[PDB]
Amino acid sequence: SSSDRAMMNAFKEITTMADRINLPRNIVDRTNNLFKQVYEQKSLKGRANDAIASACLYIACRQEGVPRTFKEICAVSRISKKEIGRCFKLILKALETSVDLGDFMSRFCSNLCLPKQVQMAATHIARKAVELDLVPGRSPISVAAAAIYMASQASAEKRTQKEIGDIAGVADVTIRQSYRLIYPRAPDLFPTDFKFDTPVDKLPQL
Repeated sequence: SSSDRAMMNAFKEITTMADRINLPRNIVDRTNNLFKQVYEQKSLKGRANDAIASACLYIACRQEGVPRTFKEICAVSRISKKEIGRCFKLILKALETSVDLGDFMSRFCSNLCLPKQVQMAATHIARKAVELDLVPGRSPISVAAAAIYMASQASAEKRTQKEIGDIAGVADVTIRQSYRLIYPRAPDLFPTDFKFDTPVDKLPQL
């Protein structure tokens, strides 16, 4: 097959490159698997198979802790460091469909075991806080942490500064600080319909 001949040739290239830099079979096996996985997918269309394989070899190396390869790989490859590099970044994008946007709200609340309504209110708070410029020059993760703390403390599913800090990967002081900024406008920040377990007035002062 035209798709299979491309693969047979790419695996041939992977092996001839791997022996050229004395790499073990596990590295070769990982590279082939990684190649099959990515070589035909959106971004890598039009991109040379030779370059895809080279970038896949570097990835497999990085992954299994064989270091200081980037320059060494491009040397054993017939492709430029520029194309191998471009291929490499595209492959990471393909292998990593996890990152940051309230993307954090979705993640942190799942990590904190928080209801849809709590998550929704905390997202609403965090978003409105930005809209009203209550939190300028503030880490969006510190804002989200404070928004989660505020919403969770107003709901039955109350969460502590410590645990929010643990999940957000932020220091407790940062949550406190960001919370201190949104605390004054808390009644305006909550969604209208929100059903309070603890009234907006009797919310914790930090």
